[PDB]
Amino acid sequence: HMTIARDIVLQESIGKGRFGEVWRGKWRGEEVAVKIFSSREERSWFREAEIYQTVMLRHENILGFIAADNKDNGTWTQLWLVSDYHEHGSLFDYLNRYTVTVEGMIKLALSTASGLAHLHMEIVGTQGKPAIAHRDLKSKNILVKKNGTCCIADLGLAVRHDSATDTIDIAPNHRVGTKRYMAPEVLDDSINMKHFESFKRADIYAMGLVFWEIARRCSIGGIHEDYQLPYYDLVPSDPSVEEMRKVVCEQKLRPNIPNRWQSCEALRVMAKIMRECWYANGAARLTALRIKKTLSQLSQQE
Repeated sequence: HMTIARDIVLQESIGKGRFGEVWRGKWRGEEVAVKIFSSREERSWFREAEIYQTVMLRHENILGFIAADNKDNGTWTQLWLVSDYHEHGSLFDYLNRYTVTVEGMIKLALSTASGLAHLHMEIVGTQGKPAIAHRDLKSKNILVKKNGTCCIADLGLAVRHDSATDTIDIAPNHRVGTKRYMAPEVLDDSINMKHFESFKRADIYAMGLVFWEIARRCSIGGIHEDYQLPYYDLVPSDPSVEEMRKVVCEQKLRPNIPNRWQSCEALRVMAKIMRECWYANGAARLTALRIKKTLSQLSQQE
């Protein structure tokens, strides 16, 4: 009765992650997303399977994991990660295609903050959930569901915390994620990687960048900005750590907050959240839980 690779038929190439190619597959007539790794990418596949199997991880704003499996075609073995399929694809894809209403924007931002607060939060008890930091949050790693809410995906680079010792389950390497979204402390290598809270704080900075991407697409009276990645105005399309560091750490620039975002309460609340995610010092940033509380209060109002 469980979903297994032998019962899935691949239908369409739908992209790729850091490692592994993504396909839309069919399981008993239902669409599922399948990420395929080769035998030499076993460590990447195993780590992502391990994060997704974390006790008590499931949440409406975390990509639904189905299975980790192997499939031998008779010549070579493929290593599979099967998850829920979301037709809209990433938040990046969605924001390029559409503009959103004030309601649409709040739904996207609130669901992203809710997923991150869940990832970040330790759940104590017999079926306890460790606190987890993503390390590669970006609009391309967040998917949009049919109901217009987000779920966080691409958890392969995540780190898990053991609170009783204050130790991380792996020996993290420096600058693993997407250069454009790296926090200032990551870009200049000053981050204390023995401190789990430092990873949560770096995720918040990246979530602020994602909120900026969403707000640009919030159309009020037919007025909105065109889709852009953060720092589109300051760095090349595939920026180096050095190009990012010069902008983010040395010149201390952040994405521009348009004047038209001061003319709407929801856009003023979003812009204030962004500023409060973007401090150079991670200890000064808002927590995911505080952002969730703020956006929950704003959705209740709107």
